[PDB]
Amino acid sequence: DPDQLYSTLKSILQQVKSHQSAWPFMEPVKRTEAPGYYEVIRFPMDLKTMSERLKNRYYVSKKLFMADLQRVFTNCKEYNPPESEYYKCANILEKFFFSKIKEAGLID
Ligand SMILES: Cn1c(=O)ccc2ccccc21
Repeated sequence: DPDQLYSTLKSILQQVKSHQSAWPFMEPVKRTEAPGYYEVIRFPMDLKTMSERLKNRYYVSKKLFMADLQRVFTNCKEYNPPESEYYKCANILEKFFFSKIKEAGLID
């Protein structure tokens, strides 16, 4: 029951990471790569951090997992212009993400 959710989330998270539009979100944004990012974005999130949280048994509900992944997308859309490559990847990956949640039948 805790293990089933874990399996499902791990599978979903791994598929998101393997996706060709995930590259911007793989790791914490680097300061050398992004002007005053950490002054603008107060709740940073990335897929590496999500993998640890998953490993650390943080994701006890669907809701917590969704909030973190959704935050990856909303941070990107707050920081970046709408026709930036980064914004485009976020929306592509978000579509993919929601497809995978629905395929898994995942609910709270
Ligand atoms: C996700 N993201 C941003 O949202 C903004 C800058 C940036 C730079 C390098 C890598 C990822 C980045």
